[PDB]
Formats: sequence, C-alpha cells, structure tokens
Amino acid sequence: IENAGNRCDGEIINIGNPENEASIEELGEMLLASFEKHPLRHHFPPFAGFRVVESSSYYGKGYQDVEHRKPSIRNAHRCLDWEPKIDMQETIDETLDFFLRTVDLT
Amino acid sequence: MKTVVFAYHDMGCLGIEALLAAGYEISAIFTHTDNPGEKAFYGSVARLAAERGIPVYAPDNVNHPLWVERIAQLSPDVIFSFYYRHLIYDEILQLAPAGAFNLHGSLLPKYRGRAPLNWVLVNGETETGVTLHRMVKRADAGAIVAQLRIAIAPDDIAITLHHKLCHAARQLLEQTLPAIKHGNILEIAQRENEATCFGRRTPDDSFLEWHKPASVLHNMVRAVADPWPGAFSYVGNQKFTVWSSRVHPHASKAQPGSVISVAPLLIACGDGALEIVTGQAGDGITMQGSQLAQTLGLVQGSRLNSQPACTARRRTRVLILGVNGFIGNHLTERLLREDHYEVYGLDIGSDAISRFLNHPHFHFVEGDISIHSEWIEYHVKKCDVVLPLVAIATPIEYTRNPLRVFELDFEENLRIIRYCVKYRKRIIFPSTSEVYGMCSDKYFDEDHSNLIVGPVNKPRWIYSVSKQLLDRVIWAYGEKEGLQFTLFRPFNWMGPRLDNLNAARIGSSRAITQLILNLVEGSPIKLIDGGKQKRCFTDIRDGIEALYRIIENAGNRCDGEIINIGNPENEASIEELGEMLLASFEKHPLRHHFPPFAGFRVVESSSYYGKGYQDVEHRKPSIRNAHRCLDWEPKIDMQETIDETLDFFLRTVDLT
Amino acid sequence: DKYFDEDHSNLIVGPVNKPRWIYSVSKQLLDRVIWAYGEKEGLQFTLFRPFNWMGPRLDNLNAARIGSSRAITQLILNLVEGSPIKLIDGGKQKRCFTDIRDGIEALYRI
Amino acid sequence: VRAVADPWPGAFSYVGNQKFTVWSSRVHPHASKAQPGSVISVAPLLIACGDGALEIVTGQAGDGITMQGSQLAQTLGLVQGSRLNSQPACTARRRTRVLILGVNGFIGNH
Repeated sequence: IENAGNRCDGEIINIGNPENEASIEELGEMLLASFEKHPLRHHFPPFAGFRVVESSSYYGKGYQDVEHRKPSIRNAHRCLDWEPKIDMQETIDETLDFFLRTVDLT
Repeated sequence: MKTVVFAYHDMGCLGIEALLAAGYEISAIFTHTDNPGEKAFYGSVARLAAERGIPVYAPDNVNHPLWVERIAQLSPDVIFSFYYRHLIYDEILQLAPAGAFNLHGSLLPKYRGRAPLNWVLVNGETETGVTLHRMVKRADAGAIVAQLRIAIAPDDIAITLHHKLCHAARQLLEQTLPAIKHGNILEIAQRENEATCFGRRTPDDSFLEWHKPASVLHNMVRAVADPWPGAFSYVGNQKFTVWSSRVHPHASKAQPGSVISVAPLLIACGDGALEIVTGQAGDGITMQGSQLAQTLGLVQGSRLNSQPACTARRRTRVLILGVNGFIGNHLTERLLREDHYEVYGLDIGSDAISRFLNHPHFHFVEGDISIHSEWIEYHVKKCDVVLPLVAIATPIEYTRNPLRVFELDFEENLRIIRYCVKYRKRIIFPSTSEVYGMCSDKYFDEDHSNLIVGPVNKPRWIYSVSKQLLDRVIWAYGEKEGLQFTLFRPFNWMGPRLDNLNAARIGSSRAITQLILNLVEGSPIKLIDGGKQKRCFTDIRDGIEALYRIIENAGNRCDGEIINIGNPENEASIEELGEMLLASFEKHPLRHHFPPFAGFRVVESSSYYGKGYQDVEHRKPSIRNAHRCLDWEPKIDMQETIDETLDFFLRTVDLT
Repeated sequence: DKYFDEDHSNLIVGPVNKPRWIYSVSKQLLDRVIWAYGEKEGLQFTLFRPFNWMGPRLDNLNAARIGSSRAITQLILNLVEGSPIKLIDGGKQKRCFTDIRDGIEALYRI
Repeated sequence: VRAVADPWPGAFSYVGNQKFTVWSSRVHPHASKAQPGSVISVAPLLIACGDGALEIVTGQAGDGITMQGSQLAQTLGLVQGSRLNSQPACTARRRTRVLILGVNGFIGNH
C-alpha cells in the first residue's frame, strides 16, 4: 500500500514463508511446552493409537496437489525489501492463547 | 348396500377390500390421503391401491360447507372416522340417524386427542390396539364397542404379522354386521372416571434428550421392530434415522470418550453405550460406520451433542416495515418482552416507539418505502421474518388521487414481496378486511365468501382490488416457488395509540373517535335509526396476541393460511357505544360542556341518511381459522377497551 | 344483474384460494388504472368489452389444443368425424353470440 | 401392449387434459359392418376402430380405478360416447429450428 517510488505497479508478489515448514507441528513439540499454560481445567493427558492414514487426508487422482505448496518470494524481496521474521513457534502459541481467550471459560 | 367411506392407509385398503368382499358396494369415496413424497422410505401405497382399484383423490376445497351438504344428501346412515383431518362442528352433522364410529389407535381414555402411536410409545406404554367408539360431544369418551387384543410374539415375522392382521380382519367382519343387526354390542365395564387430558403434541418434542431416563431407550428398542419410522438423530453435521440398534445392559461409564473398537461402532455415553448399527441419512443408504468415519473425518471420542451452540434461544430477526404505526408499535412491545427476537424497523418517525430506541436490540432506522430500497433489500436479505405493515388508507387518497394507492400500496408491496422470494424469507402480509366489499354474507369467511366490488368507474374500490390482487400473487408465489406466508386480516382493531390526530383509517373504519370527538363540546349526532346498524370491535391487546402467535408458528399451523382476527361476538350499536361512553364519562372531566347537549334525545327523528349508499352495514368476521390455527379466542370485553381508549385519549391530551 | 351494465353492475369474484379469478382481477385492476390515469394526467382512452365475438378465423390449435376457447369449434369437429352432440350440464344454458363483422364495425368507429 | 406389462405402470396416453394408462387389451376379428364409434350392443360393450379391432380391458385415468371405460366414466364423472384420442403430429411432426449466430463463417456456411 505504501508503494515507495511507484515500484509495486503491475506486480504479482506472493506473500508467504517458503522456509517455515512444519511436519505435523513436530508431533506437538511446542504444544508439549505450551500445554502447561496456567489453568488446570480440562487438562488431562491424551491417549495414543493409529489405524490408517487414509481417514485423515485424501490421496485421490482428481483432488490432489502434485508436489508441494512452497512459494517463491522474489518480487517481495525487491519491491518491498521484505523477508519473513516470525517463525512457527510464536504463531502456534499466540493462536492457541488467543483461541483459549476467545471462548473465555465456558 | 350403498356406502361412503373415509379410509386411509393399508388399514383403509384392507377395510375397503373386506367391505367389497362382503358385498357392500362402495358408491363413492372422497378422501384426504395427500401422502406427500409418496415413496419416501416405503412401498407405494397409491399405485398399490390403483392396481387394487381404490379411487384415491385429494380435493382442494374439501372444507367447503356446500361439499358437506353434498355428502349429507347421499343419505349417510352411518359415519366412519378413520383418521379424519376435519374440524367441522357437530351441529350440522347431528342429523345422522345411526351415528358415527371412530377408529383410534390408542388406549382410551388414557392420553386422549390425536397422534396415538407417538403418545403410546413415548410415555413408556407396552400396550396398543384398536378402539372403536361413538363420536359425540364427548369426543374420545364414548363406550368401546370392541377392544381387540394382540399376542406378544418375540419371533414375529412379516408373513406371520400379515396373516395375523388378515385373521383379525376376519374376526372384525364376523362381529360387524351381526353386532349391528341383533344389537349385542355389550362392552366391558371400564372406569371412565380416570380420564386425564394432555393435549396434542408436535414432533419437535421427539428430539433426543440426554438427561431423560432410559424410557426413550426402551421406545427406540421397540421402534427398531418391523418397519416403524425409526429413531431420528442429529449429529450436527449429518442427520440420520437409525433402523436398528442393540443396547448393551452395562452402564459402561469406564473412560468417557475412549472408543474400544470401531467395528462395530460402540461408543460410550453418560447413559449406557451406543452401538449404531445401520442408519439412513434422509433418502440415502445404510452406510456402515467405518465408511462414515473415513468420509467426514469424524474425530474418534467426539461426544455427541443434542443441539449445536447458538445465541440466546435463537434470534429470529423480525423486519417490520413501519413501526411508528398502530400495529408495529404494539407488536414491538410483545416481541421485545419475550427475548428471542431482534426487531428491526423503518418508518417516517419515532414518535410512538421512543420507548424502544434505547433497547439493547430494536435497531430503528428512519426512512420511507420508496426512496430507501437498498436498506429494505439488504434487511430482507438478513432478517428472518418480514411484516409489510405500511399503508396509506386515507379516503382523501381514495378520491383525490387514486394514483397514490396503487404506486405505493400495490407497487411497493409487490417490490417487497419479490425480495422475500429472491432470498427465500418468510412474510406475514397484512391483508385488509375491505377486500370483501359489498359481501352479502353474515360471517365474512376467509375461504368461502365472495368478493364484491362496484364498477371500475368508482375510484373508491381501487384500494380493495389492489390489496386483493396482492393476496392472489402471494398465494401464487407460495404454490409455485415455495414461499412461506400468512395473510391475517385485522377486523376493527381498537385500542390506545390509535391515530391521536384525526383517526380515520389504518386501524379501523370511521365509527370510533366520532363520539369521543363530539364529547369535547361537539354536540354528538346520535342518529337512532339511520346509520346506527351494528359495529364489532377488537381490542389491540387481543389482535396483537393473535399476531404474535402467527409469528410464533407453533407447529407451522399458520403456513399458507388466511386468518381473520376479529371479535364477531362483540356487537355494539352506535347508541350502545354512546351509552357506555356516557356511563364512563363521570370519572372527572365533567367541568367542560356542563350542559349535556344531545344527551337524552329519545324521539325518533325522521331524518334519513345522505345521498350515496356507500356506508357498509354488516362487517362481522368469522374467527374459525384463528381458533383452529392459533387456539386464539378474544377475551377482553368492550367495556375494558372503551375504558383504556378513553383514558389514553383524555389523560395526556387533557390540559384541564 | 340480468344486463351486465358498464357503470351500474357490480363485479363479483370468488375467494383468494381459487387461483382461477386472478385473470378477472388482473384485467379489472388494469381498467381501474387506465381510469385513474385518464383523470389525473388526462389520458385519452376507451375500454371495449367483446363478449362472444366469433367468426371465421377464430382458432384451430389442432382441435383447440385441449379445448381452450371451445365454443363452437368442437361442434364443427363433431360434424365431420361422425360424433354425437354432447350436452354438458344438460344443455339447458342459453348462449348469445356476436358476428365478428358487427364487432369490427363497432370497433372501427371506436 | 405386452411390452408395458409388469413391473411398469403401462402404456401412457392423453385425452383432453387427462392422462390415462392402459395395462392390457384384447383383439377382435377384423370383420366389421358398422361405423367406428357407433354403439349397437351394450352387453358386452363393443366399439369399432378405423383399422383392426382392439377392445380395452383395463385402463385408469390419472389416479383412479383400473377398469373398463364405463366404470371409469361413472366414477370420475365423464360421459359415455367419447373416443380415445392419441397425440397428433405423427411422422413429419415439425421441422426442428436451428439458430446459427455467425452463419456466414467457415463452419457456419458449411
């Protein structure tokens, strides 16, 4: 929106974080550190088990994204001189904290 | 030999077959089968009957009293009631010599009324059967001619059940003609003193309750038998009807949420363990549990909720299209008292609704239905119900310019109605009571009365015809596009805040505020013979209750209906109204107009009326659709209405 | 009213639930809009009502489709394919027709 | 006639505004000495046809009773003497209309 020097005209900038990948939130690693929080209500240790990968995601022919979803920030680094700084950890903890606060108690 | 029968269902089909086999030739049947959706989840009854030669029909105006007389002229020696849907009064039908026999599927006299199967299943009853009895003023209280019984068979199958039904039909036939002929209908002495009324229910109560005892569990265990409708359940994402279940007699509290095995699907709950075997999603198929789990990706352990989360008891948004008027400002009082509503509004002013402008949710926006059309369109888009309560019915507009009662009372309402079909919204259209015009009828019936107007050169009927074509395009929209509507007709609604300056129309006819205006040093013209006639009036506190019940739609009983809201049992002549007013005129303001001019003029003036026979004489409503659809009966008497009207008039306006 | 007068006779229609009266009222409100327009904007108009204009050119519609505007067409149909004269409602009712030439000469000088 | 047996509703036909289904019919000897549509015997009811001789055993109009035409007319309210009418415009029907936008092109003119 600032458009410093009319150098963002006619560009198709992608705004993403191609380097911040996360394999299934690292099996809940940060969630292991952030589940303690402060309250004790509804806090019970979970159980375990695994049946099939099929139920979780769809691996069909028509509904499938071949390869992956990692963008390429080249116009972002030139027309904005912008590079991502925040990592996945702060995002996850902030999201969980805000979602917990947006349901209050009940 | 000739017989007319009102038969229904496979029971009616076998009854007709038995009567035909007995030699009794059925002359003609005019049934009320309907049966919407035919093959919803079962075999085709209509085509089966057609192959069996049972003429099935569905007349539109079966409720017409002329049709009742047509049926009566066919000499109905006996009357048969197999699941009748009519509410015709017994006064006309009392001319039956032999009488009427009604077939009920409930254990009389317990749980009287309607819907026998639901009542017997829900309130934990293990006994059912057939009850044949006479129909008198004491409905569902007659002596039982025959009370057949069934055998509890754990191994009953379809073929055995069909043969048992045939044998029961044979048994009934064996004691049908002989019983009438000889007269041996002696019954078993049953205690009539234990009758307890419970009313009639709607299927909304059938929704599953977790806190309720295992009575519902017993009901569904009995209902997963031979093809009953089935227990209707709702997950929140997908609804279904369960066809078969097996309740394990273990409490199984153990670990709430922990699913031991998904094959078969056996989940734990607060009350037992649920094993959902098979179920149909509406008109779908009986998908197995694993396929459902892998399809929607339902997280294992998710404790089934009864109802999803929402606002405070739902927030059906009522869009009123004029609220500073007589009906809007009175309906808003009721809608803003029992929560459950977020009233909106658009009128030219806020003089009568100044007491709601600070309410948490009344959302008043000033405007006009003409200049402001994006507001109206967007709020028809968002708000649930719409009430076009705007009108300009001034006789000056009738005569001076009939081009304003068309482009504002027909064109704007046509625009608003077509917003309720784009966005598929409900509408409660305020039809007028002047549609009947010069109707030559005693009771103005919403379904039988004719609509009479003068020639097209008289510009005074253009309002009655414009508002009558709207009720016909609303009817056409609700039978071709699925529009939901109600067409209530206010019949002389009287009460406080009715046009404090020159009350002439919108609320009622001229009638009122004439005697009161003449009471303020005006020499009241109490014409004894000419113009007196009779006048019926309805208190606003009753009409607003009726309209609130129309908005409520308790069981969708007011859907696609036309209802008169009036007080035909509140007749009052001009002289009677004057007497009541003068009797009430003693409270305080006797200081002005100390001499009572036109006080006791008893002499019969020979003076006639004026040139032009334009004043209506008989304007009595016919409140039967109101009683049948709302269970609403006017309560407030005339004296109360006059008292509060006069108080509101000369309390705030009164300077001395 | 015996004679359907233009300025004295009243207009009677059935209740709203009957959807067959929507044409009578649609064409009755159009006469009340022309009348209103001819008094507030001085619209010059004339409203003619043809009752039973019949003549050679009326309609064919492959035997009047299902029987719409049957009148005499079905009788002429009977007079070709050896069909008997059916008497609906007993045939007691009387009918009064109008030659198309008469109506056209009356509509010519309108 | 035999092609529309069970489990099908039967042959479909339309007379006036009413649709009726036929389940079965019988043949009669082609020897005829009476005009089609003229009744000369009522017990049994025999009708004549232009070519061949078919007699209706079972039929049902709309949602009624699968019987002969006499009982069907008695129940529904129809009057005897009416013949069974088929759908016209057989064979040649009508020329289908093809609207080409851009008719004077490469594909269009060919």
